[PDB]
Amino acid sequence: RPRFSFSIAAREGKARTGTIEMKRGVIRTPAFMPVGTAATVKALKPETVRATGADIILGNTYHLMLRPGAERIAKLGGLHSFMGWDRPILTDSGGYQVMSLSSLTKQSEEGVTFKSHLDGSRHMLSPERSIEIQHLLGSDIVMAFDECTPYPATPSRAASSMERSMRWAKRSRDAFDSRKEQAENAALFGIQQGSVFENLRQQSADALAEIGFDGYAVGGLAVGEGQDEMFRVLDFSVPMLPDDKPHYLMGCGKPDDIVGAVERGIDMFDCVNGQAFTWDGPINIRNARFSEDLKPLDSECHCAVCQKWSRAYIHHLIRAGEILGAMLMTEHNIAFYQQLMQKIRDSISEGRFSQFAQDFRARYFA
Amino acid sequence: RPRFSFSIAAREGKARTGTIEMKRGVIRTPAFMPVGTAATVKALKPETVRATGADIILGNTYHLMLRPGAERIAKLGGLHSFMGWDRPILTDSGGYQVMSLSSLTKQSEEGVTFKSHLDGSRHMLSPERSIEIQHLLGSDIVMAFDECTPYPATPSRAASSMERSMRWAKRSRDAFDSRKEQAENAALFGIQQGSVFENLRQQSADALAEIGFDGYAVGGLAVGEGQDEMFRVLDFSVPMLPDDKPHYLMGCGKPDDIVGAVERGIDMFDCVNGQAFTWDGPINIRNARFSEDLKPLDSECHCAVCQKWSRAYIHHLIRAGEILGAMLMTEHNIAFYQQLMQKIRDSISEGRFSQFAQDFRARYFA
Ligand SMILES: [Zn+2]
Ligand SMILES: [Zn+2]
Repeated sequence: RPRFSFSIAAREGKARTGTIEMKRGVIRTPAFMPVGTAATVKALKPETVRATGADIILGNTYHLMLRPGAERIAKLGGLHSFMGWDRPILTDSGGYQVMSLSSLTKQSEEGVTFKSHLDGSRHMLSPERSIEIQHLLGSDIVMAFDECTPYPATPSRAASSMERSMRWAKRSRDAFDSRKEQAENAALFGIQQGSVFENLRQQSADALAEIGFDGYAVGGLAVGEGQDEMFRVLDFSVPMLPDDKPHYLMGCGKPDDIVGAVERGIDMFDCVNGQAFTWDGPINIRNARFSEDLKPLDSECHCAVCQKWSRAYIHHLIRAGEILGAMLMTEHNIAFYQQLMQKIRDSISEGRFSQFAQDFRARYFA
Repeated sequence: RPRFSFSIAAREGKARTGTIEMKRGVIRTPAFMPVGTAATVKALKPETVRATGADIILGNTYHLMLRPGAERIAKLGGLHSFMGWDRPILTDSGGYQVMSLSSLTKQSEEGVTFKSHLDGSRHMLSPERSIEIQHLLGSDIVMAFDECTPYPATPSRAASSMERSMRWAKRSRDAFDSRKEQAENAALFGIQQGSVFENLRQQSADALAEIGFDGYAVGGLAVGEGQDEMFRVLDFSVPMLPDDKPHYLMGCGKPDDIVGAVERGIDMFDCVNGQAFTWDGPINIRNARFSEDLKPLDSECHCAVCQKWSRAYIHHLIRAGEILGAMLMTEHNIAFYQQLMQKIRDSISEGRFSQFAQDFRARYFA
């Protein structure tokens, strides 16, 4: 396999389906990436993550650099070996979690210094150091380091952070390229910023395309703006990105967010305890109504959890705070997301995705 | 298969190896039973419990009667169906945990009333109600309901509790026998009491043998007396029990407790977070010395955890409080216990168990 090859096999409207080929495996798109925080997808062995249908997982750099440490992971053979996942891993830059989880943060044009939320130890991230950490982890898809824009943001502040992010995108590009082993074996994605402002989104897309990346993320969304606004911004933002590269929407999308985002040209998603997804909408398994319900979590789901255990049992486990409850809920939910992606891929391939989206929504929100 | 058939295939000294055949499966002896508390063996799917080599698990009645409730479990099809374990289950009587976990406990000749430690709700257990609850769960091996003797106990109080326990053993026997479905499909074990006193142990063994049970537990040990005293009591107590029925030592035994107990004629064991068992003794995986240790938990262990992950990774997970850490530690530890039992069974079958016990101890305590 090549370092990186994105191929589009079929299209419907703005939606696309295809594959990303990388050295460690093929990723089917549109893709959902389960999130591994501190070198683990919560409550699941990697084999179970794979069994749900995942082709790639996300690793959170911020958590990894704190524990067990990036240099330590490299000494131990890299993240894949450490956690036992041998397929592609996309690593985030660490920037967002520094902003949201760390303390005593000090921002500058060079980067950010901060104190750990775990031990109060002092740490640093810059475009160069973020790219280096992602190299030390052995990441397959590296994210450029940027400066996030809070929602809501004034036009001036959104412009300032977008402009800094684009300067940092060039620094990320250059750091990645100067490291031969990384440049030859991994891919680098840039992140579009600009808040909800069309002109800033356009400037950001232009800057990123001029630098050139293997893929393009839409950053700065899923941060409190709501689905209507997110969809409105995606409507104008995604067409600004190069068509022939993957488009990655960063941040937890509910099933309905994913469907609408695919309708708007997004190819990749991520999303990190009593809520269970079903085709008739989410249920909270803690609800007393499930205490004697012998049906599986979802009536159609092909996951191992739905083949073997009842709502009543999972209700009991979750109410009791049992570890197996978290294990079963997480496996089902990730499996549900993967089945959603498969239905999306198949419907685009068959030119009936618009109908699928309508049918999905009618039932999910009935 | 029969309701119950214990066959002894080989012997060495007081040690025995053989099988218990029951309707739901064959149990190889000496046997280790992983413990399921509130209808789950902590952090493990039943398939994983089976994969470690377990033939039978223990279910804790006290926890089950509180949550989700015995009648509820029966309505839902029984414990096996509820939790997804289709092989034999031995249920305890609930008595010990009432004494150790419940509040506002009131004891009498009829039984015990108590308040839940979870919700403060009022509950009752008697020989009759305990046997009924075990029936509602669908238990394969039912334990007689007894009155535990604290350690240390005066000769008078040990005698009183032993005598009451024997009266309750007869009541348990009669309750079990009067329920046709239970009598025909399950087995009933009696529990020897008498604290550390040889004469009381003898009276208890005689009373139990006169009533007649399918198996005999040594109760009242592993409660603070220490291994030397436990072994001393087993030395005289086990020979008092009928030779041709299984002998069950109740309560957590470390690997060395199990080896010594088998040397003294015990056939069955149970035992319910950073401690990992190895053939060179236990290690605490939290210790900083393991942070960069790429070796598996144990160098010989054939478990899936030791095939796939390092001490360094498990150290990280446990220090981070990650659920996967508990999952991996528990699978390895139960698998270690099962490998211990297999080595015990094979060595008795080959007439080299005494040598095995010596070799095991020399290395485990080196
Ligand atoms: Zn499912
Ligand atoms: Zn192991």
